[PDB]
Amino acid sequence: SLSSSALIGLLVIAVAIATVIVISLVMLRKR
Repeated sequence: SLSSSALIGLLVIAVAIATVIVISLVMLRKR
């Protein structure tokens, strides 16, 4: 019942987007 180690590749993306949030504001400065 949903037991694939591949889930690691999906989790890394979640956090990969978080770091983009803090940078999102920096974009408004160069926009």
